Amino acid sequence: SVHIGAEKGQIADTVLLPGDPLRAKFIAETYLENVECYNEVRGMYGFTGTYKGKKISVQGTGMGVPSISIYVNELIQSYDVQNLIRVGSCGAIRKDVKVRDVILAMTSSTDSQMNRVAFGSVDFAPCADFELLKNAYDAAKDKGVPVTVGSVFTADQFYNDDSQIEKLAKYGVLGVEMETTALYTLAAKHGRKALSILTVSDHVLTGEETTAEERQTTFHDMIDVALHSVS
Amino acid sequence: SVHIGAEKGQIADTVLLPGDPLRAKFIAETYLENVECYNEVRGMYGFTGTYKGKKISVQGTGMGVPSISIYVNELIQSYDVQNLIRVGSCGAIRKDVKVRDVILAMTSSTDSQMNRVAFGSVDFAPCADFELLKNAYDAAKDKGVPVTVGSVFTADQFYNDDSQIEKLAKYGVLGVEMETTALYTLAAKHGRKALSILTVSDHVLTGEETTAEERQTTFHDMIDVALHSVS
Amino acid sequence: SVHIGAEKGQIADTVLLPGDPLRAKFIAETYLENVECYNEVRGMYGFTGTYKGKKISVQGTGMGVPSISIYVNELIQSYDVQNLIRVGSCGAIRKDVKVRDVILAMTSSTDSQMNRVAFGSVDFAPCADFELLKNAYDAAKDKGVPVTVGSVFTADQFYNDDSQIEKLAKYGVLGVEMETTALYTLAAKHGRKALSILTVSDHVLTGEETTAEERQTTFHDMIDVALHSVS
Amino acid sequence: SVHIGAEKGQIADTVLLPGDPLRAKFIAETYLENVECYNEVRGMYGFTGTYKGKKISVQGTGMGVPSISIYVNELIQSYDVQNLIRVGSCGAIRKDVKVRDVILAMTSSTDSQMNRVAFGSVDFAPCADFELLKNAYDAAKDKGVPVTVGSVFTADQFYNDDSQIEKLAKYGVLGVEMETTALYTLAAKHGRKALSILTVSDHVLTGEETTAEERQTTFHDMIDVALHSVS
Amino acid sequence: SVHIGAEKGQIADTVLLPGDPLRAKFIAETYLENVECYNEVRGMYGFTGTYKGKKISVQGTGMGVPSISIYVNELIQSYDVQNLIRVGSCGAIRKDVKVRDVILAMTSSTDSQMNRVAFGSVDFAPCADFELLKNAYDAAKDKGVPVTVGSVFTADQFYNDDSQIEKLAKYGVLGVEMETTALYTLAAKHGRKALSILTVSDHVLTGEETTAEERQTTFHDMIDVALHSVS
Amino acid sequence: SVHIGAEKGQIADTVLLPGDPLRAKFIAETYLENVECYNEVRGMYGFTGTYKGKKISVQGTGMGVPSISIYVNELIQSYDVQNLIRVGSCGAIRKDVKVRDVILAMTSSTDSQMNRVAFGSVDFAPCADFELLKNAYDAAKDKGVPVTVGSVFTADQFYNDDSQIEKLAKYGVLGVEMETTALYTLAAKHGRKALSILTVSDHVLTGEETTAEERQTTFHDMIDVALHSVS
Ligand SMILES: Nc1nc2c(ncn2COCCO)c(=O)[nH]1
Ligand SMILES: Nc1nc2c(ncn2COCCO)c(=O)[nH]1
Ligand SMILES: Nc1nc2c(ncn2COCCO)c(=O)[nH]1
Ligand SMILES: Nc1nc2c(ncn2COCCO)c(=O)[nH]1
Ligand SMILES: Nc1nc2c(ncn2COCCO)c(=O)[nH]1
Ligand SMILES: Nc1nc2c(ncn2COCCO)c(=O)[nH]1
Repeated sequence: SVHIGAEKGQIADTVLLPGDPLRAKFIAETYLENVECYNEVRGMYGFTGTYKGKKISVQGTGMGVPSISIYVNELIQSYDVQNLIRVGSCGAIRKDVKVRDVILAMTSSTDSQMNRVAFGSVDFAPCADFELLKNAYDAAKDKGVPVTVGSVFTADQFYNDDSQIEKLAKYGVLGVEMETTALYTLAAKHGRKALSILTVSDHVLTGEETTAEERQTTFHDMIDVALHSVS
Repeated sequence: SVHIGAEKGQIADTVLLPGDPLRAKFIAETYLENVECYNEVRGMYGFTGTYKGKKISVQGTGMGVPSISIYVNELIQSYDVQNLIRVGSCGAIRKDVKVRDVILAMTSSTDSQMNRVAFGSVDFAPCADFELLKNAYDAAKDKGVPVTVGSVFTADQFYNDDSQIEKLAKYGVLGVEMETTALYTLAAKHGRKALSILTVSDHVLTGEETTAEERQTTFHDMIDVALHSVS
Repeated sequence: SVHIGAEKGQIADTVLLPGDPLRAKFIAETYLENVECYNEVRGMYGFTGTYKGKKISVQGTGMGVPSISIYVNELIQSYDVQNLIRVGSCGAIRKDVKVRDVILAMTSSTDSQMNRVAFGSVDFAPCADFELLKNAYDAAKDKGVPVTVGSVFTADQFYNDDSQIEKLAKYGVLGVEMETTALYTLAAKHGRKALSILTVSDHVLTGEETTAEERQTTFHDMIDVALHSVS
Repeated sequence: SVHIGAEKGQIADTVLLPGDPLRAKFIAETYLENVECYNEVRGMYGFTGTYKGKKISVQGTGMGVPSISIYVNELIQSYDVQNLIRVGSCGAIRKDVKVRDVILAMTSSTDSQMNRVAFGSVDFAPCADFELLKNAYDAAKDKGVPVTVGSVFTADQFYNDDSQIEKLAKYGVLGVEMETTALYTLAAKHGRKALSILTVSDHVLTGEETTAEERQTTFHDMIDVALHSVS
Repeated sequence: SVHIGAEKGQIADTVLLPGDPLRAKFIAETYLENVECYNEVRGMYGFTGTYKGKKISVQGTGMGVPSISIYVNELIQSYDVQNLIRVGSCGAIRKDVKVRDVILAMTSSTDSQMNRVAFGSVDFAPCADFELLKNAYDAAKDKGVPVTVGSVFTADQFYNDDSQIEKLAKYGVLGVEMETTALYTLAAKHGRKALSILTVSDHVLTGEETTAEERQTTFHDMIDVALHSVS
Repeated sequence: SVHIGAEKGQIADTVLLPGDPLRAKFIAETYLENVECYNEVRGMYGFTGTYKGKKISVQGTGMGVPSISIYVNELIQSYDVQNLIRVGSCGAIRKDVKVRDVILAMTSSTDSQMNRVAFGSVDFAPCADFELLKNAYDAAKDKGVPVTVGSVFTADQFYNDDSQIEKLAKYGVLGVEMETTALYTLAAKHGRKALSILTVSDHVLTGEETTAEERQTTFHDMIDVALHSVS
């Protein structure tokens, strides 16, 4: 594949997809055994190791629809990946979305043109694979991890002068990140299973930051949910 | 309210929403006790009765985004309805969607302009209330009712010369109906809970019809799931 | 046809199209002789009778582009209907549109995506059949029924938070209803003749309601114009 | 006004609007008495004279929405013009539109973005002033001039590689020209009256040309209808 | 060609394109030797003469995308024209654009739908031919003519109630005219070379007019740059 | 700044912007003296060093409009960067674009919605800063580096099932990459100067790859042009 330097069999059936390739490294080293780095192209690291004797890969995606779309397309088309799970963060856009909440996205809205390019007059609603989502939901509930299931907004512009998050929040949308629409659309288009699990890095409308301790905790809950869900 | 002749308190917290007002009548009379018709305006019947001692209303919506939007807006704004559950049918657009399957829609795509009118450049993905959906899912599973969770397409044109259902099917979409986008968007916009449960009336791409017996069976499973889910 | 339970020959060449199927019943029983109900599917009644020895049908359409599109497509495709005449009401959006005025729509604007779905970058202007319109206009003038000829707006959302009726009014548009664009487009696409005759139920911008007596009078003028026009 | 060198009072209440300023000159000199040229700016001639003792102006518009929009805006805003009548030609796009037919446009479709710029998600249907149209229609009928009333298509591209005229024809549209949408929209926006009367210069789909004699005849019928209509 | 009455060979390889056909006449008579008028159709004059022994044509385009598109398409397709140079004016929309500045447009934004008609979801950025632009730039610099290189906005509406020039100015856009997008797109589509050289007729946001002397001077600089660039 | 860990003064006035942060490292180490890495966040390295005694930074952008938009916004807003120069590659889409050619983009087309989000009905044409472009052009010419000046296409989807590059090529567009629209728009919006210099990595329509030696050579020419241009 053009952007991933792996050899056949080096990538697992199940790939976790953080945005930050240094977080991919952190996840692999902290959570998995017998880790190998199968990719260094562009410094977008990918790794494979085991969790409870089961192979799992962790691949950085970069930020934004166009970057994740590259990695997801290649993982699917060249490495026959079956389960793709984004583990990232988002900016919460409602007060009722708590800093400790782990978010499982059922769907995502977007201002990316990717789906209008394919469908024109149709609004395509991307959809999480329900089996992955329900497993993740059960795993959170079992351990008492606070979890909220709803939708997010996949944004093209981190700094958007024409942001509609205020209106999106009133329509129930939970938070804003930069990947989910692409992940969910591309996995579905190829008959694979996808889910995004997100932590809250801040409230964008109040500007209130989540603390370092808060972030470390929710991140560990996200990774546990991601792995527990698939064991 | 302009289109519903009910008096305050006559409509329950929970409303079932068939498209066909003769099916609303059928549901109420067959499933509920102590039934009263609270609405005859336009012959779009609505009824209220009890199921296991709990009040439940059943309101016809008519067909298409514009018609359901009228009834959903009025139910919410004038009657403080909390849970809105569409019980309808759809045309299946994938072979893997079986005629006996009961569909719980996580989200819906659309060619209605309703959300571009509000959001312009944003593709708004509507979202089922997860609590209703999970309850409905558990109730199906408990009894062994075959159930599939995914997305549908809300169409403006039953006869569409420019239909994209072929492409929609390849993106994983399950079937086509005429209401869900509006229900899910309008409920979310007002902080209420919504879910669409759908049976399969045919396969639109093969033209193959589901039999009368098949339809009667799935319809009863849909109504059981709808009611069991909320008891 | 899927939504109309009639047998061949049961529907006349000329069909009147009220939105409310209880008004279809009222029109048939009050104005026609030798009436039969040819349709009860979904309670969307249709009837056929005679006026001055000439067969005339009256078919409810429901509300909104998607609902009328179903009935108009079936009437045309399955019953070879030649003349389709909407008899309905609208909310006036200009002070110069008087509560007693009967409106003959030359064309309609819309926020429905139905025509962008077919044409994309083209704004399709629907067009009344001039022969029907001129006949209706002559019949009004002959009897002194106040009549105004201009355009309307076909709306998808009865409750629209992003309504542009203020701007539409400044561009000369007379009033807002939920059907005309679909009727005019679908009739033209199949070489049939269509016209919408509308009464005024209120002024939407002043909130001022037309009285019951006012409504009964204009409704009778509309039906006379509709029938006189075609005798 | 920026593009018209006339002094107040030099332009009549009623202006005829050919596209070609040499045709404006021809119309004035051939049909009117006591003619003066009130405009030579850009060689887009305008003239004023009398017909049966009544003042009438004739102003070239140039070709395309942007050019006519300039002249129509200035005529209205700076010269208080009340009646604006386009007298031009179009390419017929249906076989049933005969080379001798004089076309009165009730409305026009377009691929110009002018109305999406103002309305976004709304398809604005422009509308002829019915009083002018009916007068023109009566004047044609009185003398036996063959006349057809329907819609046209206002095109931005005379040479359009993505032309949809084939589909437009199937929807009943009569022919294609380059002005009407702008005329009808701008007149309505300012409470003035507008009408387009068009001859047929060819059939665009068959490439068949109308002869010089044919064109001279229909042009004279158009001008008679235009003037008779307003006497 | 439909709109140009010239015979083969009558039009030069290089055509200057003023909007105003009276300015085409002025340019030819003032700057060229051995001038002949090859076109009088619609009074949109075109002329051919020599400058320093080299053939050069000057053709009026009219105003707006649709009008220039006609002339540019015909010049290219029927007369094998290789270099097309717009010499016109624009309304400056930034204070830093000085009344004496001659503008060479690298590209243009637009509210014309011409390119969305061809490309839909793509924003097509038109592009000047760099060789013409650089030659024009060198010729200005050589003589000390003040020159600014950047983009313009091609507008459909001279009187635009929804004008975005304020925002366009903040994005660096220099001024507004009515032709460039069409010229640059159509020349590129056919492998020919195009450039727009523009003077400043006013500042649209301050309403400040450039004087007659100012306009005569910049116009002469524009024509010198246009001709010097191609000798 | 959120994504860049530098301290004030650590980033130069002039920043080179490769997509690949490992190429940023390579450029800095190979071309500059007294290099320091000022950023390791997300492994998106940035470095500052000197070239001929003048400070120059080199910052990885990642791939796609959303990723570069983050880095460009932060460089401008938080580090007062004045000159931003993308040094990257593109897939050539015309045969006349030679593998050795260094491309200077005057403008870029896109299927990103970023500008429709800001402008709606306007097609915004981004524009290179001419001074940077001309300097780069002169520096190439001086040394005999083959150089082509024209436009590119900024794509959201590296794997695009609905790619229009065939049509884009016929309109003169040179090649496809994933950054330029964002760079040019965001720099202009903030009064800074931007340019994209691109090498050719392949011909996308012929699938023909450029060799390793070819790529190493053109890359060195690009970097020389980038640096020579600004000394
Ligand atoms: N677009 C956007 N994404 C955010 C914000 N806060 C956190 N994220 C999610 O990180 C980007 C995912 O790579 C924000 O304000 N805007
Ligand atoms: N649009 C559409 N809806 C369908 C079809 N089959 C079943 N439904 C769902 O019924 C309409 C919901 O009121 C079909 O072919 N098209
Ligand atoms: N959309 C809309 N339609 C109206 C209004 N008032 C009357 N009508 C017309 O009735 C709907 C046609 O079925 C209004 O305020 N909005
Ligand atoms: N766009 C277009 N207009 C035409 C055609 N034939 C005649 N007209 C009308 O003339 C243009 C009005 O100024 C054609 O083929 N296309
Ligand atoms: N659209 C527009 N064009 C202008 C303005 N001022 C000068 N021009 C350029 O003249 C039109 C080109 O034929 C203005 O305010 N608006
Ligand atoms: N979108 C796209 N970009 C390309 C291609 N080839 C090279 N590039 C440019 O690299 C992406 C810039 O980060 C291609 O086929 N498609």
